[PDB]
Amino acid sequence: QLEMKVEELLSKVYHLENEVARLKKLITLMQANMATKDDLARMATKDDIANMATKDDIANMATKDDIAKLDVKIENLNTKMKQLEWKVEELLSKVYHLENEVARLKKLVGSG
Amino acid sequence: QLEMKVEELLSKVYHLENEVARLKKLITLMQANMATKDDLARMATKDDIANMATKDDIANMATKDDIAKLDVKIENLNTKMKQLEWKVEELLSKVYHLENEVARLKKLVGSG
Amino acid sequence: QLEMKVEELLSKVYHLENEVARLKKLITLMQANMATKDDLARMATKDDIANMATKDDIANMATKDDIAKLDVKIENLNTKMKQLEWKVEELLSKVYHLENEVARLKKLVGSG
Repeated sequence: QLEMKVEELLSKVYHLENEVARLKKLITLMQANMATKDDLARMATKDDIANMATKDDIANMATKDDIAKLDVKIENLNTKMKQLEWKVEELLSKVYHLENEVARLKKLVGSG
Repeated sequence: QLEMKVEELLSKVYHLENEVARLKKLITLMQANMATKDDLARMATKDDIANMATKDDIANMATKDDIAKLDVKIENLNTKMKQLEWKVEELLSKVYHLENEVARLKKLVGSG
Repeated sequence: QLEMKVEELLSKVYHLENEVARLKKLITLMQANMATKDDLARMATKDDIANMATKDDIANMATKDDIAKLDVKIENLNTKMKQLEWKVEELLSKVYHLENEVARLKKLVGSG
């Protein structure tokens, strides 16, 4: 009777020893595979990327090279404009002298 | 006496059985709720976003459509410039012929 | 004999009590340090940043201020162009009247 209880206890303690050993095995496997709070500290949050620009946001982005190409076109038009200005100035001068010459001729010819 | 110790052991083993059972329950709950190393492998790090562009970085971005609109303005100025060039050429020609006509008249009139 | 087994069981149960206590300590430390599924839900994934624009992507970005500066250059060329147009118009008029005056003089002078 007492002896039965002791036998029962021997069996139950051996089974507990094994249950404890298996829990240790499991906890070990868990620790090797667990992400930690430190791990989380190295990670980007959703909030960290809430103001992220995407490749689609910039798909139509102009570049500094686009600006430089336009600036070249503008400088070349400025040079052409100056060249025309100079020719107009030469002509303005020639027209003024022609007007003077014609005035003199009209004085000299009168009614003919 | 022996019997007391056996009773003590019976109680202590039943309590251990329950403690072990509760630990199993807890470990189960932990495994269902644990983030894993594989989970971490799918996540973005802080380092991964260190060179991220933001929506504020691009708030003043020019576009390809801004460049196209300027280019249209530049092409239209080029056409206007050519039109003026052509009219200046016509005038240069007319001034040259007037100069010739006036020269001939001055020869024919002399001092009047 | 029975007494030996009981002594053995007493020792083994005390050691189990301590093993269980140490497992509880460990599990506690694990729970305090574990990242959770909720934690993972707050984190950015690699997939979330797959379309991220970088600071290098925008290193050559033109700005709205670059566009405004070109537009000023273009407006100023437009004004210069108009000014030249007006002077050409004045000259066209003067050339037309000179042509008329010279025609009249040629009629009046004839062969001289």
